[PDB]
Amino acid sequence: GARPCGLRELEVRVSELGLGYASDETVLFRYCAGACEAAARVYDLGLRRLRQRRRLRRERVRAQPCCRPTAYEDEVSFLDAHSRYHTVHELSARECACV
Amino acid sequence: RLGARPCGLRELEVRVSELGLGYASDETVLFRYCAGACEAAARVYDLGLRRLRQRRRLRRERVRAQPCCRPTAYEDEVSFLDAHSRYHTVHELSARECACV
Repeated sequence: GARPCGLRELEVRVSELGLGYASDETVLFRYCAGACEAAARVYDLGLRRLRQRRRLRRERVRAQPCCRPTAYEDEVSFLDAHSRYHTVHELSARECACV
Repeated sequence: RLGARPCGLRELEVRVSELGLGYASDETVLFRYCAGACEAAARVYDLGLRRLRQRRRLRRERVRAQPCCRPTAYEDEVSFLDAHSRYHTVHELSARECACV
């Protein structure tokens, strides 16, 4: 799809996140997804024109914006299968942008 | 040198015509851009996104589950004179700072 880059939310079992934890506890996971065509820049035009002509000393360059978090949630706490209290830092996104 | 350079600011002298902005100009600018490698597994958020995707929970949306080497700031303006002696000011043409986002 091509909905614009933004914050999305999904209710997930923490065992689905693959953190190494067995947990059937549900957490609200927030993430960044979507299209960045409206976010086109003159920088990206020039960079694409230079990569094509082999002017960038064979380095990997990103000439298109990426939809990514600009900020993260500080803490997500949950209990595991042994009822042990756990905290995870910067699990969910708090804000998104086409970078 | 042999090996992938880490994400950072790079500079290159270019004629404005080379940038393909729509105007021919032989004026040389120092173009600055972001290039290089980012460690793909530096984030618990990216690990979560990766596992959700492999288990087919995020279908149909464009999702970036690794950091991108991109500008975090741009140089304000770049001005130049074209072949018709017409003045142009281009905003945010060159990067000022880079990061793995």
